[PDB]
Amino acid sequence: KRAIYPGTFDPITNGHIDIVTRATQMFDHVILAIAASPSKKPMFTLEERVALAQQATAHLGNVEVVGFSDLMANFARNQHATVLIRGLRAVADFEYEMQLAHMNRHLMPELESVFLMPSKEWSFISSSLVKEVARHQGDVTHFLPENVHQALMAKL
Amino acid sequence: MQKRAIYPGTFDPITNGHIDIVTRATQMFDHVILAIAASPSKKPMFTLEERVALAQQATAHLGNVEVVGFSDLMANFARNQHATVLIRGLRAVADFEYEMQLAHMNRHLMPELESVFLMPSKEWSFISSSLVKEVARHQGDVTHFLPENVHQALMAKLAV
Amino acid sequence: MQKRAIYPGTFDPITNGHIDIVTRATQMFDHVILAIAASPSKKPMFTLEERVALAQQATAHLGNVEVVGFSDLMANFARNQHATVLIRGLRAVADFEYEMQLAHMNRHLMPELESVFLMPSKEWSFISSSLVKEVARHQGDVTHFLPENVHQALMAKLAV
Amino acid sequence: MQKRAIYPGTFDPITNGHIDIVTRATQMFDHVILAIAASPSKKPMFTLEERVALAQQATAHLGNVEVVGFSDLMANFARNQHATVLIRGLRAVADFEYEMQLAHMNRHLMPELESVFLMPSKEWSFISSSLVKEVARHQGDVTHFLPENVHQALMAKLAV
Amino acid sequence: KRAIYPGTFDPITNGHIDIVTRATQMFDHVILAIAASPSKKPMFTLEERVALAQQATAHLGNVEVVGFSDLMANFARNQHATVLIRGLRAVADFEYEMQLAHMNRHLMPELESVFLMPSKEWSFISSSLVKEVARHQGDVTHFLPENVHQALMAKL
Amino acid sequence: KRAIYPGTFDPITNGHIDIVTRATQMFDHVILAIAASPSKKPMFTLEERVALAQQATAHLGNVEVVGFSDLMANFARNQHATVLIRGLRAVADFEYEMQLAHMNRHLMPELESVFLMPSKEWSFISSSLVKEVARHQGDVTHFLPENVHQALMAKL
Ligand SMILES: Oc1cccc2nc(CCc3cccc(Cl)c3)[nH]c12
Ligand SMILES: Oc1cccc2nc(CCc3cccc(Cl)c3)[nH]c12
Ligand SMILES: Oc1cccc2nc(CCc3cccc(Cl)c3)[nH]c12
Ligand SMILES: Oc1cccc2nc(CCc3cccc(Cl)c3)[nH]c12
Ligand SMILES: Oc1cccc2nc(CCc3cccc(Cl)c3)[nH]c12
Ligand SMILES: Oc1cccc2nc(CCc3cccc(Cl)c3)[nH]c12
Repeated sequence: KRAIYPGTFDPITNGHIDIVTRATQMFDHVILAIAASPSKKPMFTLEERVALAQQATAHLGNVEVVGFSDLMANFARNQHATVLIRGLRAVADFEYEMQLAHMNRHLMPELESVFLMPSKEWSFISSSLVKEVARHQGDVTHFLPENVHQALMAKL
Repeated sequence: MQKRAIYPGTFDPITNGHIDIVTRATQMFDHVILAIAASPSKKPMFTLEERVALAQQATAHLGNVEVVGFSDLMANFARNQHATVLIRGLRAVADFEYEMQLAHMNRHLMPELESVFLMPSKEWSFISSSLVKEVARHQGDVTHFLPENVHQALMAKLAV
Repeated sequence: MQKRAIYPGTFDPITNGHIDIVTRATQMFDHVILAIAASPSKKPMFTLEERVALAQQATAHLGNVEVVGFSDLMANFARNQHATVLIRGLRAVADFEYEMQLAHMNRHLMPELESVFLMPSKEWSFISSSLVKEVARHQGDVTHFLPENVHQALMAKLAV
Repeated sequence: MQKRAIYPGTFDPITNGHIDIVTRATQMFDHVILAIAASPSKKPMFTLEERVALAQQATAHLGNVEVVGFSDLMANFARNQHATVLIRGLRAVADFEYEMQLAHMNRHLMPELESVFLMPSKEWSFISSSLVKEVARHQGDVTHFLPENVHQALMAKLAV
Repeated sequence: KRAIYPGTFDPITNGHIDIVTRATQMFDHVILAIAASPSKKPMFTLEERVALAQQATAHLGNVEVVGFSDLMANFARNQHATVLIRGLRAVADFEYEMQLAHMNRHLMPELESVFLMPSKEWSFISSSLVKEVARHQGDVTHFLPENVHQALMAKL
Repeated sequence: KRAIYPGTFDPITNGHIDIVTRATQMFDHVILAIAASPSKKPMFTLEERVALAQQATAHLGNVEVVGFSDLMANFARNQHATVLIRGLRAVADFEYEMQLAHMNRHLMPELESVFLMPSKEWSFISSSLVKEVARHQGDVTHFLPENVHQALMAKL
């Protein structure tokens, strides 16, 4: 049983770690799949985001980190994945998540989207919020893996 | 991984929306328990025995589905059944805040039980057992939303 | 086009918010039926006869409004009345998901009936018959939210 | 400014979420009245006398908190108590539209009373007295969500 | 009775077709009004969007397609329209729709905003989502009129 | 008792005036704090936004208008503020407001976020909406203080 957890992960946060950890407790193999996402003009290059996520998930034996620029549904088919994991924080996210999941189902009917709920601890954070605080030199050590925090400090 | 999943609800009665969710759950988990609550607080249209028999008949074609009634706190039942996955259907019209409250409470009660949210087909994304019953009680056509055995049982229930 | 529109609800009692919606509906459709549900499930404060008389008096100045009671599934009543438009008021505080469920169910029941959502004035965007009744029962001033005849009827109802 | 604030609710029973909100309110307002509604419509698990005593004991460490029962429209009670601030707790799972309806209605009733929304700790952002009671009635562990005196009272209530 | 259905329509989708068709069953004349929308940096020029919508709605006799750069309320007044149609997909859209409708009411009190609900089939699609899938070469034939699909393929 | 009311205020609207007025009826001193917000690419410079807000709030004796480029939580600590005011218009705003308030609480636990509800009159307006209408020469006199309206007319 192979699951894909796709996203921009710009950068990967403790919220993302929480979701991928939950996914590994449920599925045999989890592919953490980092989308290139040029339209979002990411802070970190795809190569940097992949390296950060690889380092942050090395303790989890059944996580494979990969980058992709393809249509997500095509990438999931090409990874032999039948489960698509997404984290569900709030209502505003849920509605866009429904659109994406219905589109993905149209593109690959056998790829089942599943939503996981993060810990209360990470229910109010996002990569965007963490970057905004860090741009103003605010302490974000609590929200990121150590290697990501260092990389964000170094980047800024 | 030999995962056991539970899909709890009142299933009063079981709809095509519930069939769609339980079908999707069987494609990703080895064993799925469709767990029917006594749900005395709501005062159900169908008795637990009727709800169980309707659900067994409607899911008989799915080999890895077990239909079972329960009267305890769902988390207590999931624990006793050795389930590690809790299936929740998320319709386009679901109370998202309530689902969050429920999942956090279930996680407090049984941390080893993971809540997983599945999405039904667009076809069943706007219905509920509640709306189906209300429409049928008021002489509306609900055949499209139900398994054939459920349609027959509901017609018989409303006739008396 | 000689469009017939229906504006259903419990109108228990009719408020300035309902008057605002029905007024807007008369400006765009030739004939508007303000359709009052028996709504026995909720157990209304005012009887159907009281609700109808209050609504007739409050809408008498609108020439193309017909106030009518109904006990069937609203879609069944809209079909029998040859209505092709179903008016729903959408307040800033409406249950959007419920409105979607209702409109899709109404479309399944009668495809030729189009649900149209109208927006009330900002003035009435945060009230409901439910909140108005609760406030009045608890000795609060609701005069501002009601037609004068409704204010008089509600005071008389609460006095006994 | 010698501000008097009111924090109304049914507190059936008072939870750690309510304690968190009332604590935050005492840090910004000089006097906080924790106002317990008779709330007969809901039919509460605990009587008003039980709810008041539980809340007094759970807030005794907060010097500027006064626990008081009330049976009038909350706005009528706030007016008589010379309160100019109305505390509302806003959980991650609150009915935002309902809070808006309530605040606008309270502003219509008493314009000099300002509704202020406080946010509880992430720890209590997904609970309610309703969910806590439901879980406890169904043999679930709710100790974590309640003050110790409330936990003892709830166990005694459910035992009989 | 004249109704205006305004939007960016970048490009027009089957969801938009569904709404305009419903609008023609209710009102005598429907103006499908395409806003220039430079702030949104559209994929298609106004002239292209107008031509695509004209071709896509030619089967509906009481639809007139027009482009505009004016304040929408002024354009509706200038078209003698008294009805403003908008499609209502989800909660997140509904709130911004309320702001726009209350502003339009302030600008032109007699222009009544009316919301129509799309078919379940088109309830999870948007021009943005279709463009995102098409940018990654994903199949969008199901969501667009034939002429629009060809034009989107040709544009990309 | 010192409260801070932070925001981009690009430009300050009658909705913002309504909130700051409510805040002064509750707290002894209110700092209306204008964030530089370069990421939002504001129409008005920080100096212009500060001057507009100063003029618009001069009638309120206990309002101090200040600009800032710092982390908001650091600025609140540096202003000796213990209350953070935000206006709550709708559901979509509420969710992002929760994230910001939980982050601010992590950065400064003693700074209490409080939400105030605007008048029905201003419940559907925003700086963005007012600028959009004004860009198309629509009448926005009703939504802005006189000095702001003149400045917006002059800017456009
Ligand atoms: O399969 C898909 C269906 C619908 C839209 C989609 N957009 C893509 C492009 C890749 C991408 C971009 C941003 C973020 C991610 Cl996780 C992936 N694939 C999609
Ligand atoms: O595990 C739980 C956690 C929180 C609340 C819940 N209430 C129950 C009681 C049983 C019940 C009632 C209605 C429907 C079902 Cl599926 C089950 N279990 C829950
Ligand atoms: O056409 C309908 C479709 C779906 C559900 C609905 N329930 C009814 C029953 C009648 C009713 C009850 C309360 C209020 C009114 Cl306005 C009407 N009609 C509906
Ligand atoms: O001032 C008010 C305005 C609007 C509605 C309200 N309903 C009441 C009645 C009393 C009550 C009932 C339940 C819970 C409480 Cl805290 C108070 N007061 C309200
Ligand atoms: O009448 C109006 C009221 C409020 C805002 C408005 N913005 C405009 C500009 C034209 C425009 C831009 C984008 C999309 C459309 Cl459909 C129209 N008119 C407006
Ligand atoms: O304390 C904070 C916590 C979380 C995010 C934050 N972003 C900032 C930067 C300043 C800023 C930018 C835009 C708008 C405002 Cl009101 C303030 N401070 C923050």
